[PDB]
Amino acid sequence: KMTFFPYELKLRHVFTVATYSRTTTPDVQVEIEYEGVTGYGEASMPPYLGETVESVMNFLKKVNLEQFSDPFQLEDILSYVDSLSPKDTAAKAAVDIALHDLVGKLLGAPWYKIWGLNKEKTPSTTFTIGIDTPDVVRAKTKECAGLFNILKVKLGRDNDKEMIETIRSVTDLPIAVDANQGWKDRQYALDMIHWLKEKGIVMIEQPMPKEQLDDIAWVTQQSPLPVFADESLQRLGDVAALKGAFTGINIKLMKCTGMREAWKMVTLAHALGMRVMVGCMTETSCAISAASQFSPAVDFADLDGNLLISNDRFKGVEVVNGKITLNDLPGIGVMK
Amino acid sequence: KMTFFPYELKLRHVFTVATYSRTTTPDVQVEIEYEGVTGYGEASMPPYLGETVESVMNFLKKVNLEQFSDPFQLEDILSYVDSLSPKDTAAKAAVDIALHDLVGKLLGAPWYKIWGLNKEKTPSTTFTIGIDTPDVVRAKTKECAGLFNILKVKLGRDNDKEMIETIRSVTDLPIAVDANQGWKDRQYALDMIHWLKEKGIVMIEQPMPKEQLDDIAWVTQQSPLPVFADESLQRLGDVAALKGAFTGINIKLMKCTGMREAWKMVTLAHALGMRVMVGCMTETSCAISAASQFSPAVDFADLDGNLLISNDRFKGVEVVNGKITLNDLPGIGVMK
Ligand SMILES: [Mg+2]
Ligand SMILES: [Mg+2]
Repeated sequence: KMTFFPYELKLRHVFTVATYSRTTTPDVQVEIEYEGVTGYGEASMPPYLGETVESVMNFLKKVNLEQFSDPFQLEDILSYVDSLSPKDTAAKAAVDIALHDLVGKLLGAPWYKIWGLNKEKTPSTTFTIGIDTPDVVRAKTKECAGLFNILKVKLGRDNDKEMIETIRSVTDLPIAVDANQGWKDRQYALDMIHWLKEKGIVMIEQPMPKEQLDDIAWVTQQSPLPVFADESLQRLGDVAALKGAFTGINIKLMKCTGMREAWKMVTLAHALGMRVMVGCMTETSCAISAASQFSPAVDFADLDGNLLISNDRFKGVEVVNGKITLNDLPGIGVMK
Repeated sequence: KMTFFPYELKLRHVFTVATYSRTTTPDVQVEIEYEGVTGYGEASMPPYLGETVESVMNFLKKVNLEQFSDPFQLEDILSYVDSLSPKDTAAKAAVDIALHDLVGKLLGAPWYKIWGLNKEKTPSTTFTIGIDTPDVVRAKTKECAGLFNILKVKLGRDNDKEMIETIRSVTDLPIAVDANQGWKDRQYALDMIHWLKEKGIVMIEQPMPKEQLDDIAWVTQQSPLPVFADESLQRLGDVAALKGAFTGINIKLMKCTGMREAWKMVTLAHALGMRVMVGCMTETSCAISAASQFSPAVDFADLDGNLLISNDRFKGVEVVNGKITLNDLPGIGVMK
């Protein structure tokens, strides 16, 4: 039995993505009950990604899980779920996450264990230093520069260099940058990458628009830093085409339809010699913990979504010594 | 605690591969015990594949699993096992199979369930009609045709057409052919595929030598039947290079190091738009059942290895209505 309801996330501070800022995030919480056991799922919908409370609720209303007598047949169930519409990946991810939580609970094990991973190999998660006045930047950098091992900075703006210089003036932590399709000029992108490398940046994400794949490959082939694809891909079927253009791929549950496809993407990327990183949207600990289950296999992780909201409903993965830390709870590892 | 010992397989009848006939098959049985639970593994060594009792025993003697306190860390354990030598894939597969059996038993579930597959989607397994005099061929065909839904014929000989005609004169069952790199001329191979198609053959396996991948792609691109690669690949790292040249790939545990890599190969092939089939060597029900755990994901299956030996040590997957049939036993699904 699947039930679901809207649960708007309240952000602690203004959150900015490219040219979009917000203080809330539409979200739908999902639950799947089977023989007294309940699996928790979630759909998070950053406005610019094209899904809404209406689209997600409408999609979930099309899903009939009652006709399935065995929660363990995830291949069949999720194939059916995917067939209900061409996209709606966040809505589909919510069903996938709840099903994995349910199945893990039925098996009495966390997915990192079912997948055969070593939880001690979880990565450090980045935490973002937001754009603001040089004084506010140095302040916030200092405030969190003590809990994390790596910092994230979103570039592609107008004061990128000043921002990096400001941050680097009060901390020596490595920095991961996400240009989010911000650099349209190929030479600028490469020149900036070399400058960032000199400033201690250790990874760059989506330097240019996804439409300029040839330019991206040109940059990556000469880049001293690993270049990860984000906006350039969404699902499993988008991975292969990026080989040779990117060093690795970024996987997000809300973009790929959940844990099952996410794990297939990790397998595919690796089998193809590409690296993998995992990201997130502003989410409750439900989706964050779910994604964390395969973090022992990634090179980089931006899994701080729940720290950005003031109304988390679950206690799941925690950040210890700046490291994503999985508990021993079965399923996706959360307690309501 | 891992223990192992030689267990030569006794074949029910002379078994031939190309021009090589034999009546026995070197094999090593493996057992991994953990807190009172035992996982069963197996390595099968057809002589022409490069491994021997000596090589397998010597490899296994190098494996130290006692240093690992958690059998669930398959990623780490099998990475370590693979690092011990360049090849020895059958010896490595034995460790992998025993570990999966153990983990499945500890979880209380069979791997087809852990992987999220529907056991009702298991395929029909082929059974081979051996090359012999027309009288023997007709007799042997009539004797087994009633138990199987599809028959296998090993072509690439000097009497291929007569063989197919002889068999087709007593049965209307679909036939899967394995040319075993027997056809050196792409034109001859293509014409043969067209001829076989009219004769009710539904699939072609390794039509030409692996050294002639260019000619193979030429034939496959204009073939009316799916063409599967066998000798053209061994492990996960060999799959991608076959895209566009083959319709699908054939996976065998003794060639790919076991279940974990096999499952990754299924993911990779499918993600790349390729089909998958699974095969086997003459083996006990241990290795046959292990491979059967992912059979619900394959298009074709040649999983009759245990039926060819007279000294099977386990009761596992069975053939019912010509279909591979998985039981509900945990791990790889066998009873000693
Ligand atoms: Mg990004
Ligand atoms: Mg073959």
